[PDB]
Amino acid sequence: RGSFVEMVDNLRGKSGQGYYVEMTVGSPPQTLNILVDTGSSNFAVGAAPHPFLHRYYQRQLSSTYRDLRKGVYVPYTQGKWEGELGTDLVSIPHGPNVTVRANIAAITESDKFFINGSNWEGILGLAYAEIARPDDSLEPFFDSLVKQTHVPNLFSLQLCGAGFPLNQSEVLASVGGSMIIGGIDHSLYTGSLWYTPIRREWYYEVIIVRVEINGQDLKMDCKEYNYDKSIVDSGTTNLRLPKKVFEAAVKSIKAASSTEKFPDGFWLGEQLVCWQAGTTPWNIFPVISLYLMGEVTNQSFRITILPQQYLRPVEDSQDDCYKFAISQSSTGTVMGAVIMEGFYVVFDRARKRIGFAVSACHVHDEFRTAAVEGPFVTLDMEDCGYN
Ligand SMILES: CCCN(CCC)C(=O)c1cc(C)cc(C(=O)N[C@@H](Cc2cc(F)cc(F)c2)[C@H](O)[C@H]2CN(C(=O)c3ccccc3)CCN2)c1
Repeated sequence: RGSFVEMVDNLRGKSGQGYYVEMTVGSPPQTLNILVDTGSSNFAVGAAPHPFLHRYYQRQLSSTYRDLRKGVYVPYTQGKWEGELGTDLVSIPHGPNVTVRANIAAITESDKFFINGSNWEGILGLAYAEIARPDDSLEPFFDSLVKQTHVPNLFSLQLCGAGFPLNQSEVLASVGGSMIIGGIDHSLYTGSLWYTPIRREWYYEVIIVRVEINGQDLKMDCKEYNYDKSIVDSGTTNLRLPKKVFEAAVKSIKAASSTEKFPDGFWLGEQLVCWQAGTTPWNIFPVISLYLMGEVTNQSFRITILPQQYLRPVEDSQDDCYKFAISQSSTGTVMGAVIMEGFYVVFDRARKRIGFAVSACHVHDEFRTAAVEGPFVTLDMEDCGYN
């Protein structure tokens, strides 16, 4: 049974532009769409005009606004923003029926942060205080929510990829998934939930113990898979892999899909590939299994993703087109939005663990489905973690 009906279907968006939830800030409430980001820890909103924003937070209109008299600078891999710290009353209309006083970074300047047509005006960093900017004394939103209310210290995400392109009007009208705050809604998944420990509380860090491409072991020292860390990040589109793992994975994926030759630009994640309407050769592309450390000593489980997850639908014509949504990383493994689209992901902060189950909305075909299976006997899994 599904017990959180008020929060089911509260997300919109897509992997390439991010998934967002509606929130309100201030008194009277100012409605804004907010990017759900498990890869950062600041709550920040556009607070000044920007060409890609059609609304922004107006602090002078909020009776409950409190100025913290301090600036904040947040650089990300490519995008960045700077703003002014303050606090205000915050609510989530399709969330728990509570109002909390939270820190808000009012974005005054930004560069390649806001995305044209994404429909979001701010970001909700759901990770831990350790990585909050300027420092860990800036309480993240979720920490404030749990401290001020009876909301349990857990949230879960079901990101729903459509499996095809959504134009501007379609993406605004479509249900992009669910963020269940304080619980697990059992209607959002099939099979069982398997848990992996959160290695450390900064990013949502996990440990990958084995990798397979169509059942074939990538056969790398497991430390390579987590070099320098492995994280679950809804604020990044792609599955990102450490340089050496990416080189081994692409070589194996190419070998598995060898009946069709794709250009270098495709494997670099830059160029789209197209097939006549309905003819995408899903069967030629391999499944990818990531084995994760289990909660029981010497036990692991695996999550299996299809090309329907790692090939991101893009519009070109009546052709079905995609980009390869696996990228090289110099900052460790990133289980991005395309991977999370295959699963219902439980961020169980209370029990320092992350759960995975097959998503009720994952894209698949009549021959193969995503999977979450276990247990497997795995030795010396602690050695897989990088120091
Ligand atoms: C999601 C839509 C598509 N899209 C963005 C538009 C192309 C991408 O796929 C995309 C591609 C790449 C390459 C990177 C990122 C990215 O930086 N995402 C952040 C959120 C975000 C979402 C946005 F929409 C726009 C942003 F500017 C920022 C996460 O919080 C990171 C930030 N981190 C670091 O920078 C870091 C700090 C220290 C060390 C290493 C890394 C920590 C991990 N978590 C996103």
